[PDB]
Order: sequence, then C-alpha cells, then structure tokens
Amino acid sequence: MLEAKFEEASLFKRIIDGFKDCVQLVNFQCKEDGIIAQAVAASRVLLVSLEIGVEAFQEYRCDHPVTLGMDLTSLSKILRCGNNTDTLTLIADNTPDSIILLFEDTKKDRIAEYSLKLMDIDADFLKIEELQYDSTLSLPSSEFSKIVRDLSQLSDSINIMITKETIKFVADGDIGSGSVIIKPFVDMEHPETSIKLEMDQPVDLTFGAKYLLDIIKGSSLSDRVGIRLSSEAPALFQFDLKSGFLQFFLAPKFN
Amino acid sequence: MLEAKFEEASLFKRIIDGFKDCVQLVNFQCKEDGIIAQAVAASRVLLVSLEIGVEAFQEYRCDHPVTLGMDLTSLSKILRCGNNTDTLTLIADNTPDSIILLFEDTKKDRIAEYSLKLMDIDADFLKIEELQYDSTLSLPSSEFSKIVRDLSQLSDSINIMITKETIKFVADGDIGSGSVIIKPFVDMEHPETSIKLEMDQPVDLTFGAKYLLDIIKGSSLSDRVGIRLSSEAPALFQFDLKSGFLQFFLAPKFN
Amino acid sequence: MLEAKFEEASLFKRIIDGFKDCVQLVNFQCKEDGIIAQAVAASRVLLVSLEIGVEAFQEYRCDHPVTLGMDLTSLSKILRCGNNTDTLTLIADNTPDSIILLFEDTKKDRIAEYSLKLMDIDADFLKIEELQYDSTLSLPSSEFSKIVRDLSQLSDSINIMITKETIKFVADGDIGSGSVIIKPFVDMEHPETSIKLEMDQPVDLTFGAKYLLDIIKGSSLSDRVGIRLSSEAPALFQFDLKSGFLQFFLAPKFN
Repeated sequence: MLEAKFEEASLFKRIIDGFKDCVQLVNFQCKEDGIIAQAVAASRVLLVSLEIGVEAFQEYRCDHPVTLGMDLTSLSKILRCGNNTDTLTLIADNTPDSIILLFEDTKKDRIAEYSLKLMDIDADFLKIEELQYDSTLSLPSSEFSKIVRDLSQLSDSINIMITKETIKFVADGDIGSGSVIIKPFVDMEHPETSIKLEMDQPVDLTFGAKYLLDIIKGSSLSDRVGIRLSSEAPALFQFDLKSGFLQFFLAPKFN
Repeated sequence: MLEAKFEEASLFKRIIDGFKDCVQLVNFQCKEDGIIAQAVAASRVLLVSLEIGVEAFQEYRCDHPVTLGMDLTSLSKILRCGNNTDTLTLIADNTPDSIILLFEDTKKDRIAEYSLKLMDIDADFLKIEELQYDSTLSLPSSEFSKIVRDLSQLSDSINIMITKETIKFVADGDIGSGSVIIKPFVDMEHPETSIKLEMDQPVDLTFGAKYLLDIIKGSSLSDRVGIRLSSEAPALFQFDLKSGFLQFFLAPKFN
Repeated sequence: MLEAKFEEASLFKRIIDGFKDCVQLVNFQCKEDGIIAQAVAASRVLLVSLEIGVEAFQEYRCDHPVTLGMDLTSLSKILRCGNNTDTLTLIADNTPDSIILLFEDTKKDRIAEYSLKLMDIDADFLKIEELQYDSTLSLPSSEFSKIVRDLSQLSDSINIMITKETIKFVADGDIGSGSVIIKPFVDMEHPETSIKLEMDQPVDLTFGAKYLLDIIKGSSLSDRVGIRLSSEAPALFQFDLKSGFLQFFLAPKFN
C-alpha cells in the first residue's frame, strides 16, 4: 500500500513531460526510499532513468515494494487534469491492477480522483552507467537546449567534440553547416551561467538529433545539464531534481 | 427595418463564438423587444437558444419583425473583422436578402461595412424547457469547464449523478476512469465561487462528451453556469447575459 | 571579401521574414554602398526589391562586388539560430561557394558560426518602377494590414479604388461582401496615425488577395506603408527601413 503525495502536482506532471515524448511505456518501482523508474526506447538507443527520493514528496509511505507499469500517454492524459498547484497523491494497494491519482486543491471541495490501469512490463532493468567517462561537462540546460535545437535544422546528426578546454557542437547537412563552440569559465555574478569541463581523454562522438531533441526537454526540470561522454558506452545526459534525478542514456551513431 | 447597435462588437462575436462550433445554421428573430435565436444540431441532440434583450444594445429599433437566417461560419468570418472595441451595427431593410454588419471605431474614419447573404430556414422553433427539473445546480462556469474538459479524455461519455448535497461527474474508458465529486456551499469572500444545488429527486444521467465540450464554450459569456437535469427531458445548461441568455438543451445518451 | 555586421541579428531575420513567404530564391548584390536584392515570384506577378544601406550595419566592408544567391527557406532556418539581440555577421570571400553567418552574443563565449551554400541565379534584374503613378497613398502599416486580412476572407480578390479624397478597399464573394472606406487627414497627436493621399487620376484596380497577404507581412518592418498605384504598371507597396527599403511590386488581376 503506497501513498505518495507530491507537494505540487505540477512536478510529477513535469518530470513525466520531461521524458514522455521518447518512450511509450514505463515501470515505476516504488520502495521505502522512494520511486525509481526506467524506460527504454523501442529503438534501444535511449534509456531514461528516473529517481524521485522521499524528500521530493510532502508525504510518502511504501509499505512493501510495488512495481507500477503504465502507458505514458494514458498517465499524462490523467496528469493534465486537476489544477497546477494541487496535491497529487499516488495510491496503490498491494499487488494491484490500478494505480489511482488523487488531486485536491487549496480548498476542500473538488475531490478529483482518477484511476489508471496498469500495463504489465518485465523488469529487465539496466545498469548502463560507468565509473569513468572520457569527458564530463556541465552547462546551463537552456543553453544546451538552444544549441541542440539550433543545429538540428541542418542535419539528422549533431557531433559533439571535446578537446582540452574546448567543447564543440557541429551539424553538417545539405542546406549548409553549423558550428557552436563553447569554453569553460567560472563566472561569479551568477555562478549558474558557468560552464564546467573535465577532460581525461579527448572525445569525438555523433548523436541522433531526434534524440538530442527529446533529451533537452528535461531542461524544464533543472537549470543545469550534466553530460558525460565516453567512447566505450552511451553518453549520459542528466538533469538533477530536488531529491533525485532524470537521466538519459544515449547511444552514439555508427558511420 | 432593423438597426441594432451593440456597444462593443466583441459581445456579439463572443455570443456567436460561444456556440458556433456545435451548429451550422441559425435563425435570428428580431422583434420590438430584441433578438432571439435558435439552432438545432443536425444530430438533433443539441438545441441552442439565445435571447438578446434591448438592454444589451447601445441602440435598437426593430420596426416590424424580421427573421434572419445565416451561415454561422460565414457570419463569424465577418465578425473577425473590425477591431474589438468598435460599434457593430446590425442592419436589415424589411423583407431582406442581406443583413449588413457595420463596424465603426472610436474615431470617425474607418467605416467598415460588410454585408452577409441570408440563408432560408423554416421556423420550426422548439419549446423544450420544463416547469420542474429533477435537479438544479449552479456553479462557476470555469469550474464546470475544467471538470468537463478533464474527464473527456477518458471516454466519449460523461455521467452526471446527483444525490442529496452531492453532485458527481464521472468518466469511464479504456485508459482508466475519472471521478470529480463536488458539494454545495455558500462561500462569502467571493459569493460567486459558490455552488448551489436544489434536488427534488435524485438523478443519474449520461451525456456525449463531444457535446458537453461544445457547451462549455459558453463560459466566455457568464461567470456562472446553471444546469438543470431531468429524466423526462433534455438537460438545460444556461449562461446568463446582461439582458438575455444562452441556453443549450442537451439530450442524454441511451445505453 | 564581404564582412557586414548587423547591429541586432533580429533585423536581417525580420527583413527576411518580411518577405520570405512569397518567393523561394533571392540574389543579394553586395557592394561598396550596401546590399541590395531582388526576388521574383515564380508566378511572375510579384517582385520583391530590397535595399540595405551602409547605415543599417554596425560595420560593413565590401571590397569588390559580390552576388550571393541563396534559398530563402535554408537562409531563414539558419536565421532562427543564435539569440535575438546578437551580432550577426555576413561573411564571404571573393568568388565564393558559401556565405557564412556568424552570431556572437553580449558576452564572448558562444561563437556560433553557420555557413550556407549558395545557389546559382542569373541576374535578370528588373527596373519596374515608374516616374509617375496615377495615385499615391500612405497609411499605417498595421491599418493596411487589418483591412487586407479582414477582406481576404470574403474572396480571392481585393479591389482598391481611389477617387478625390476617398480610398476604398472592397471584396466580393459568396459569403457576402466587404467594404472599407478611408479618408486622408493630418492628425497631430500622433502625426503617424495619419493618412496621406495624392491623386493625379482616379484609379480602380484589383489584386490577388494571396499576394496582398504576403505583402503586408512587411508591416513588422516600418510603421507606415506607402502604396503607389497605376493602370500602366504594377502597383508598388513600400516599407521604409532605417537606411533602405523593402518594396513589393504587384501586378493587377485581369478580368
């Protein structure tokens, strides 16, 4: 018996909008220490990993573990409901068929109570992260977003390219070509406009722009995006939450 | 010879936007005491009844009765014209072929004068309202609108259900299910957020959500919606105007 | 070797948005005294003539003349890039294959550098303007825009009609008919709301509304539109820039 009460219903809506456009189904493992989730694109080139810790809820109680599969399209239809600053309460009784989402507003009158049917997904859950990534940068999520969006208009493939104190995004298509170079710097008038970079080995990797575009939708959810690149593994783009995170693992393009 | 001068052109535009999306044609009976109108959906499950009394015009003069039929799509194209705070003047000469709509703005320069061709509709006009309805509730039109819109995503049919001091809206579909319960209360910090209910007999009726969705567009036009339900007749949803009203009669779904 | 530096990148974007929707290709002649351009609709009923003088650039240097053809769809994709208040720098080396567009923002970090491939257009450039036009009016570009947009809903053809101190726009279709009359006046509380008219001969001409609609998009670019009509030639609609202009030559409809 689960009873997890988001402070503002807008968060859960947002974390789900954050990543709904790239994957159709999703398995939510609810535990004593919060809910965690994973979603693999059907293409198997993008994985979405989510963690919501207890400190992201106004209240939270999971007596036993529960796994809730659910169609993201359905769940987010239900999440357009209610008002934006209401208490959304996830509820499930043990070994369930239905999760129910229970919205109540700053007065006690509208008791809006939806209930979603659960899909059945098998928990081949993936641990795809690495100890050490060839490079690690970190920049404003809005910035990463303009440069992705901008370059996606030129071809299907954006090429990230990292060399000592130099992070370079590039697209190359029929129209023409595009090239956004950026460099690390601690700015102090807003220590959050900054750009961090740690390089152990230079990288040069290419990515589907389709997917980069899906990934940057997570900017609604943190001011900063951390992206970790490696030749040996999928790249990891990560948006930190209050308690928790939203990760996107993304595989590079071949030749 | 008709010469009816709306104060703000935005009103007539709005009362027509209020109900244009559900019915294609419309017969406007213009009389000494104002204009009244009726429109039946082709499906014959929704009737739209309008009254605009003299106190909704800055000026008004109908020498003899006139009936003006007109295609709502055409009329509302003409009503996108001019500016939003202009004097819109309906004009017709007796036994006419064309209504003309005459827009003029807060300076005397733009004389914008459109003219619409009249369709020919036969006046099988309907008196479908009842003396006593099983129940009568009354709530904020914006509220009724969110709860309609919210539930319409779950199935094609929303089910209203009224029992002593309890008004309950419900939808039930494949996704899952939804249930918004609401209760009467005189609030006094804004006596207009309130919720009134008068029940003589409990009701339980189902409605096309298509149509509920068309109906709530009338919320642009009054802060409050009054809805009157009966087993023996179509339900009546009503938005009050300054002088007049916009009614929707709506028939329930069968089995 | 060209190096032309718009103050705000938004201008070049805007002058191109101003007229991109009517013509697909465009030949930009760059010279010591600025850049000038011409674009003919494939229908050969609309010509677009542009002049950007040196005083529209923060810096400008054209060593030798250069002609740059370019697909407007491609160029404006590139012009959605960067931020709205950045320095956009047109660059070309002599006898080039590629123009490059170089965006930099109010801090020196994002060096965003796109490059467009040039099409090959033959410079059959047109001098289609007249010494004396039957009439010359001049009005607020936003006004000309509402009256165009408004009337276009009634038919495919708007008819301008000028007679001593009387400028009259009219549309006539199946729906009905529309008629916006306007008259000259020096207003002084804003000498820019005014309406000027000079008539040498009355005119009566008809125009594709398609095209009038494309033309009025130039209102983003000047508060005033000047339109010059003649029976013997295409009408000239003109939006003045800081240093330069955007003209539309438009041919009348036959019978």
